[PDB]
Amino acid sequence: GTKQEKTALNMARFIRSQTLTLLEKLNELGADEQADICESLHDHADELYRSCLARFGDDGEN
Amino acid sequence: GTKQEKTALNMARFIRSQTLTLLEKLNELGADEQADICESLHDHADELYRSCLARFGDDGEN
Repeated sequence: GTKQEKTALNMARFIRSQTLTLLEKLNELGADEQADICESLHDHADELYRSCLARFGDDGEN
Repeated sequence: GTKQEKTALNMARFIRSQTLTLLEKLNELGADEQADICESLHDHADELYRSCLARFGDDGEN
């Protein structure tokens, strides 16, 4: 239901946030290859968030 | 340092887990397009975990 929809949208938003924070940590670590993959992962997570936002977002959202 | 390395490895592992759980929720929701993107996102997060594991993993790990 909507309880599950909002939960999934929140998860997508959370994952997007976590990938951003990990990207920061990998750059601070000078973790080359890791950061490249994490940067691309973050873009991908943003693509999923935009998808979940459009479908599970309300009137003013989506 | 190693405190930051382990933190980043844990984050990668966590994100991998979160994407798996989100994938489950999206499938339960019948969220077609979302699940396809999340499945691909999970594979991507696994690629990042394997990368962080090799670099930040100890002797028995990595």
